Amino acid sequence: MGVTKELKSPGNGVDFPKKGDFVTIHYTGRLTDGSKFDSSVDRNEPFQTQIGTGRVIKGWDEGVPQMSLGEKAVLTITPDYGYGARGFPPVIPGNSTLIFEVELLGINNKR
Ligand SMILES: C=CC[C@@H]1/C=C(\C)C[C@H](C)C[C@H](OC)[C@H]2O[C@@](O)(C(=O)C(=O)N3CCCC[C@H]3C(=O)O[C@H](/C(C)=C/[C@@H]3CC[C@@H](O)[C@H](OC)C3)[C@H](C)[C@@H](O)C/C1=N/NC(C)=O)[C@H](C)C[C@@H]2OC
Repeated sequence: MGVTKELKSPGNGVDFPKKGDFVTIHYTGRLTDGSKFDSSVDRNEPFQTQIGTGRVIKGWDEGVPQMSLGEKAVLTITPDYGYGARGFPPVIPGNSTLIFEVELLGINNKR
């Protein structure tokens, strides 16, 4: 529904994030017009977040637990599961579909 996932490279197929876990992710975020609005890869800084607890947009909270540890995937996120009608000024317009390349590098202490 609000997020769908295309697998690019498989993870270990065994370890999946659960609600409340902390995950480490490398990502690149783009608009559908091609604009890159952010990239942890470009700043060489893996991004850590608790998953499933609303600290990140819903598309991440729902999509990331579907990935196995080590997986590279692309999340396509509808506005309802992203920043909605307001967007995120100044970088994400209202009603933006978001495209995230995501690599699941760690779950809690597992790498
Ligand atoms: C003072 C606070 C700053 C504080 C910033 C940091 C700790 C730095 C951290 C690395 C954020 C990134 O800095 C390079 C940027 O990430 C993006 O570039 C990105 O790629 C992007 O979309 N994301 C980053 C990677 C994961 C997916 C997604 C995300 O969910 O991000 C969290 C966020 C903005 C949550 C909103 C929470 C509000 C609520 O209304 C909304 O519901 C709809 C959701 C974000 C991790 C938040 O938890 C922490 C912060 N937030 N600023 C807030 C809350 O205003 C977005 C577009 C903008 C972010 O810089 C402003």
